[PDB]
Amino acid sequence: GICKSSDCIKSAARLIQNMDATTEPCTDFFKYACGGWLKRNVIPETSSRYGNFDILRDELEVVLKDVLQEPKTEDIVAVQKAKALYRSCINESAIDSRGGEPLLKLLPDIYGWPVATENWEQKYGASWTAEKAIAQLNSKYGKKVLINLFVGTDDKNSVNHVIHIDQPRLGLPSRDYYECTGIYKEACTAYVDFMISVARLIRQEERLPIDENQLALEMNKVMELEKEIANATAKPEDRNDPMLLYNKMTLAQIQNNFSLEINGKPFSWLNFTNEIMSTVNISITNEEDVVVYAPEYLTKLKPILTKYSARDLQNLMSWRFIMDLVSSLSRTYKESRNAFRKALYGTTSETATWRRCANYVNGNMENAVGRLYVEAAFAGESKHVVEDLIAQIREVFIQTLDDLTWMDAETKKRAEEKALAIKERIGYPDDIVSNDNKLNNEYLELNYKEDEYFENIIQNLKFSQSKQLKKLREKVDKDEWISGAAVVNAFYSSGRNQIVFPAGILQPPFFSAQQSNSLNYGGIGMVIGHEITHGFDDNGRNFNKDGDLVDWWTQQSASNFKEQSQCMVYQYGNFSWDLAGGQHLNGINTLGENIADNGGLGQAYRAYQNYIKKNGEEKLLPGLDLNHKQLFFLNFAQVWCGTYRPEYAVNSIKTDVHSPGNFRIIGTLQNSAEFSEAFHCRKNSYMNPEKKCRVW
Ligand SMILES: *[C@@H]1O[C@H](CO)[C@@H](O)[C@H](O)[C@H]1NC(C)=O
Ligand SMILES: *[C@@H]1O[C@H](CO)[C@@H](O)[C@H](O)[C@H]1NC(C)=O
Ligand SMILES: *[C@@H]1O[C@H](CO)[C@@H](O)[C@H](O)[C@H]1NC(C)=O
Ligand SMILES: *[C@@H]1O[C@H](CO)[C@@H](O)[C@H](O)[C@H]1NC(C)=O
Ligand SMILES: [Zn+2]
Repeated sequence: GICKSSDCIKSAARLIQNMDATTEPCTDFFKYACGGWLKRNVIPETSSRYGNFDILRDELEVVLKDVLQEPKTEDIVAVQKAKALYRSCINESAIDSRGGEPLLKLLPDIYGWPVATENWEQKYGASWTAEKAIAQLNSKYGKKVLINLFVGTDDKNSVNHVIHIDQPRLGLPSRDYYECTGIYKEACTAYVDFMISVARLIRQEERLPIDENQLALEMNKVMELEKEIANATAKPEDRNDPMLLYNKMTLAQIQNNFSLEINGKPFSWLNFTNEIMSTVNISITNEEDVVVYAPEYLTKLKPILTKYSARDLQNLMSWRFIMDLVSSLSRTYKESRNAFRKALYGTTSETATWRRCANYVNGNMENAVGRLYVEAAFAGESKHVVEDLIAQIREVFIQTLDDLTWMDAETKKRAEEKALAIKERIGYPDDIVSNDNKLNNEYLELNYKEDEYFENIIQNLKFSQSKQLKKLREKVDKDEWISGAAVVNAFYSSGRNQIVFPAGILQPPFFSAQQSNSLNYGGIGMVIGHEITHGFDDNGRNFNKDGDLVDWWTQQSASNFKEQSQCMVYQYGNFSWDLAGGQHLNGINTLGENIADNGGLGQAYRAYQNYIKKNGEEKLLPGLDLNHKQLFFLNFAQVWCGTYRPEYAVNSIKTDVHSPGNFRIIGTLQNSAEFSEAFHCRKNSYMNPEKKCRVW
């Protein structure tokens, strides 16, 4: 009575190899499920993290290399362009012989980099305004510094686009780094050293004299300014309520409420916005509505920006852009970035050039690369099997509403309405394979030169930003996918109320049409429930069935949501991570993902029990003394096997909205009675605490 198929054999071998059966599952299910994987594996020198997800992504890059590196006679133009882009990227000889010349050509167009410019004040500081300098980086290169203005979806009218104003992203991974002490000290040192090294290279290439003390002076003031910006930004915990974050006002009101004096000139918000929007021939008057996400930031900015000159600001502004471009330059320039990445992420080697290039082409031509990927690597008939599993789990979500005791009836009815409305996107959009005209037209305005990698990447920057700006007066395309197909991930879009399962994640261990259903439900089923539950977490619950930010909760039910989810805030905030030197997880910043994990696993498990009821027990797996309820949880845990470099562990505690895999495993299983039943865990053993958190 044992499954002896090839697909059961490959699954069982993977399960056996990764687990450590000498650990008791009720004491540490992470080491039980992953201890064998941890023993066999070391983090690659090129990675700051390693594990199941990272391995599948590495294996996906291999497929990408295979399809991009050989031209074929039948290739449509969209495909010719992806392969040409790839070839331009991996030609290090062409890149190396240009040195930094492609950046030197570019710098005048952004008002220069003062530290690497002689007589900057005379050349650029003469006509320099904050309106023009910020807008130029924004509109031409998509780089948003000091004031982050972007065109996006209106949270309260999800079919329209609207201009937003927000705080900018920083050079270091989070605002916490700018304390620059203890665990952040080496990163801060490496960051300013990075600045200095790139300034030195540019000056050396321009044949300017190198004054090390003056380099240190100017770049430490860049850091001093950015420390102020960082401290003025709101924390993630003060941005996690989308009802509070949304503030719509007119441009007239913005001028009245957020005045700025920069380089001694009164900042004209209308002139700044028009410097950007004129790029795509759109005129803006002072009655324009604008969603301001960071009003407090703009307020604290006022005393900051009176203290700095045009030259101080431009040294930061140009550096933030140059930082993003160094990896498209010669090996000498990359060597300065390699040094900063080591200090920051703990890697000791740069990622293989072909891998970086494959990922770059994938990120910029997601539909063309997706077509090549699915034709080489994706079954196709599995699209329908996954369809049916989503059907089952969505229904499990709706049925569970009845049993929840902390919602009232009106709110349950609105929750059911939203769940029924979720659109699902599985695998890939069929027309990337069958509609050559549409695919070619997506890249029609791009033309790549095979010896001009830098020119090619600048073209992608311009083309993407101009396309985004042009959406201001257009409706949202409901047919658009929020991810390419060649992606090992899954997503939920609150604005579109849509779950997406790219083909890259529809493979073992998550899913195979020939592996045991216990594994599929513990793998892709739990992921399906995770993404559905995102529509109902501390962010998604605020958006209705059409993706509009509208309150559909009664006061009591909303209050009870907060009560139930507070349990998980304490639970995960109490986890100490050794890899991060004992620092605690942020239970607030990871709450949404933790809610999705705990809700998703329960929905998947109940769907699997339904499956057993309607179909009977599955054949056991050879070589494993586990029943299928145990295998369900074993496979769920093995999805998250992995480990982290110390440097990246402290990074991810501040920047990752997810818990680390090993606490996703321990936390959710601690909260699951069904897990402790499956493994006969004694009361109050580590994996089975008496107090258990439950939202969905
Ligand atoms: C790389 O570019 C150089 C300069 O154009 C060219 O001579 C060489 O053939 C290219 N190499 C490949 C493999 O295309
Ligand atoms: C950050 O700014 C706040 C007010 O915005 C101020 O109270 C605090 O001292 C600043 N922090 C540092 C490190 O300067
Ligand atoms: C913005 O103001 C500058 C003066 O600093 C002016 O030269 C420019 O034409 C204005 N641009 C727009 C789009 O209003
Ligand atoms: C740990 O849990 C206790 C009680 O459950 C809670 O009061 C405390 O705030 C938690 N600690 C953190 C850092 O979340
Ligand atoms: Zn998630």
